[PDB]
Formats: sequence, C-alpha cells, structure tokens
Amino acid sequence: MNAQAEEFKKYLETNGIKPKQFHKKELIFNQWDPQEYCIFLYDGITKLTSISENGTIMNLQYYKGAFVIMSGFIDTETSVGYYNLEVISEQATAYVIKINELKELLSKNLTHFFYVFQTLQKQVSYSLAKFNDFSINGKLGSICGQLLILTYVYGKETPDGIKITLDNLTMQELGYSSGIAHSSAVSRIISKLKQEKVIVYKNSCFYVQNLDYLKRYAPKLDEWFYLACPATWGKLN
Amino acid sequence: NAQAEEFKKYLETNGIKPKQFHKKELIFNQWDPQEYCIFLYDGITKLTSISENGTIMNLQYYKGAFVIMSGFIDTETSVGYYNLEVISEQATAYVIKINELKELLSKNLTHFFYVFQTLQKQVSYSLAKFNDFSINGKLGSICGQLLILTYVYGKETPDGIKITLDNLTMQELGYSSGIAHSSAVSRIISKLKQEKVIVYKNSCFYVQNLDYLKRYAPKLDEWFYLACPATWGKLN
DNA sequence: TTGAGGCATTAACATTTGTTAACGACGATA
DNA sequence: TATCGTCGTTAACAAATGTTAATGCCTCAA
Repeated sequence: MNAQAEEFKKYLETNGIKPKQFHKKELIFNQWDPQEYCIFLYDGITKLTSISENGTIMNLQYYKGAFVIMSGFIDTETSVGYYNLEVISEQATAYVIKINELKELLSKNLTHFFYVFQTLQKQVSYSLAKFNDFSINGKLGSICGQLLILTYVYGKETPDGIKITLDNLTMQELGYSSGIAHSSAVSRIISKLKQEKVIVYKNSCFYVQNLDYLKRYAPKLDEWFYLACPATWGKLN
Repeated sequence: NAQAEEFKKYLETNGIKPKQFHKKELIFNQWDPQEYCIFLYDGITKLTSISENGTIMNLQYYKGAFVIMSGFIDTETSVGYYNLEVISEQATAYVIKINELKELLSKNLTHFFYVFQTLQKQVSYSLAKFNDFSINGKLGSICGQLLILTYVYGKETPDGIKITLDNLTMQELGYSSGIAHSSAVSRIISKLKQEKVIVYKNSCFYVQNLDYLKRYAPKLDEWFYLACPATWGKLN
C-alpha cells in the first residue's frame, strides 16, 4: 500500500467513483475502441501493449498498483495514443474515471492534483531511462534491462538468488518487451546469461544471481529506481 | 503556442524573468544537478546523457515552447541526471526553482493544466518513440528519428523536404538511435539513398518518400496526428 | 601553395540478431 | 496407456550491426 494512493482512494469513493473488478486477460481499455479514461489501477498487475497492422505485439511497460494510467489528454480530452492495458495478475481492481470529471476532482483538491502530477513525472523519467538503456547495448542490454526492472518490482530474496514473482513470463513475453519477434532469439540470449552464471532458469522461473551484471547494462534504470523508487531499490542493496 | 503566451505573461508577473543562452551552453547538467522547471520559450535544445565510459546518448530534441522537468515537485529531488544543451544560435528560457513551482501552479489552475498537458505529450511521445525504435532495430531507429525531424524541422521544397538543422552529422544521428560508430549510420543512409528515400545536398537532408518512413515509425506518425495536429497537417 | 584535421564514404572482417526447423520435455485430454 | 499440442533448447543459415581502417573531399591556417 501507499499513503498518497490510499487517501486518493478515499477521495474517489467519496465522490461516487466506485471500484471495478477485472480478471486476468481482460482489457481495461484497448487500441480499437478508444475511450479517453483515467485508469487509477489500485490493486493488480497489468501490461501496456500495442499491436501493429502487421500483427506484431509490443510490450511497452508493466504497471503495478497503485498507479495512474491515462488514455486521453486532460484539456483536449483526445486520445494520447492507441494502447491496450491488459490485466496479467489473476485479478485486479481499478477506478475508471471519465476524463471530464477528473478535471473537476483535481480542481477541488490540490493534494490529489500533485499526486497525479507526481506519478506522471515518474512515468516521464521512467520512459527516458528505459529508452536510454535499451538503445545503447542492443538486444542483450534490452533483455538485461527488462530483467533488472522485474527484479526490483517482483523480486524476492531466495537461497537460489532473487526469484521473480511473476507467473507466465514465457520467452515470447520477454521478447515483446525488447522488440524480439522470435522466441528462439530471446532463448539464445538467456543461454548466454546462464553460461555466464548471471541467471538460472529454475522450474519456469528466473533467479537472478548476478545483479551487478544487469546494473552494468542498465545503469540509468537502476539510477531511476534509486531516485524515484528508493524503497523498492533499497530492499536489494 | 497561444497557451504558452499566457504562461509567459503569467511568469512575467511573479518575478521569474527569462535568461538567454547561446549555442553549446548547458541549461542544466548531469554532474552538478540542480532541480529546475525549464520553460523553454524560444530556441532548440537536445536532452543528452553521457555514460561512465564516455558514450553519448541523445534522448530527444526540444523546440520551444515546451516544459522540461529536472526534478520532482513533491520530493524536490532529481528525475534523473541529464543535460539540456542549446543547439540553436540563441535560445530563451525561464528557469524556475523547483521549490517555487509548487506554489506557482496552485495560484492559477489553467496553467497547472497546461504544464500537465505538456507532460502528457512527453509521456505519449516517449512510448511511441520507444515502440518504433524497438521493432525494426537500427534501420527503423534512423527512419523514426528522421520522421521526427521531418515533421518538426521540415519544410517542403521543389526537391524533397528540407530538414533545417545546421549540425546534423552522421555521428549526431547515431547518438539518437544508439549507434556508436558513424560508419554504421552512413551505411544505413547509403541504403536509404539507393532506395530513393532521401538525398544529401549541402550536408543537408531531403526527404522524398515520407510514406517509407511512416512504415518504420507508425506510432510516431500516429503521435504527431494526435498530439501535434498542426505540425502533422503541414505534410498531409 | 602546402599541410593538418574533421567528416563522409567504402571496404573487409567479427559479432550479433533475424529466421526457420528439428529434437525433446511436459501437460492435458480421451 | 497413447497421442495431440505448447514451450524450451539447439542447430544451421541468412541478414543486420559492431568495429576498424583506408580513402577522398573539404575547410582552415600559415
């Protein structure tokens, strides 16, 4: 839980905005029926995806509650882009706010205006950092960068390293995060990381045994976790 | 444009007057990180980062009017260690202390939404750019970056679309796409030259097949339509 | 006019990644 | 038990990109 997010929850429920329950594989919004929302993901795990005319899947970013995703601009109320927000956890809870009423809610209470503005600053800096590390070292650095992200957010200390508490993280789903189209390619990069004793693919889960190696290929992301998520970062250093 | 003028006159009421910078000058930097809210009013700049081993990265360009946050508003700490270099001859920007920003936005809520909107344009921009640069590797990354420059600094002419950037060397394009060696950028440009996509006149770039770049940057072209519809209409 | 340094082009090689396919392990259904 | 489907390896090949170096063009400075 988070303090600012819990007071925001009590603010929405006080104004008539009630929760909605989504189950795994469900889409809160999608790229084909654009509706300008403000998704306040309170509990659950989701991934922001995009599918091209070709049909290639792109895993842009994972979201873990509580956070704020918006599919439309605040002043114009027009689409910011055509993306899908798929629930990947077994169940998730979110507060769907029509883009228009949100304008009023934040106008009344500034404490929650700056909270939404803060998470937005977390998004901007996160995208620049992620874009920085994925671009420099090619696909190896992109797999290493993504595994660094998941290690901080879904990683727990274990005797065999640091286990990633994320189910159904197939080879395809890792490639989609780094723009790899073939599972055989992402698998090749994993084999190299196993031979270098960086990770161990024990029973359909990844165990990170050499965090410093990943920090080598994603310095701006580790820097971001330290500067933006100091609590999540400190629990592994 | 219009909403930035109201943010100018407003900033010209609370004693935060503009400062002038020249080319090669850094507004803020990564080694001495001061937290400011930059309101680039006029000029062109690039956001860069230098790794520990010296490699340069060009994250994106900024053309006024726009807003660049070097620090958070609640924690008042830094959002990351980046440099904002002026690449135009002259650029005017209003430097706002991060601790002052929170009190200034609470006064007028219409300018709060303005800074909020421009930040959403930043988020959407990064996702689209991240999307297109990842699918097709480096060829797509050069095409995407070229498509960006063609919309923002492009002007139609009898032959091609002139990308009006003084310094657009092969090394500077590679920094935008994560290519370390200029020879690799050239080889890719030689492929685009042979495929009738672009030509190279006076160390200046001309685009003749805009649709070809749209193939490799669908999300970025989608972004200009939704977020900068005026800049999009000039070429469609 | 001479000579230095930056930048683009091209080449030739090494490494990585795209692409397709065969093998084998595991789960599920009947 | 047998048999189909999915997913992970590993291979082999093609294509792209990393990397270095020689070359030619250009501006500058004396």
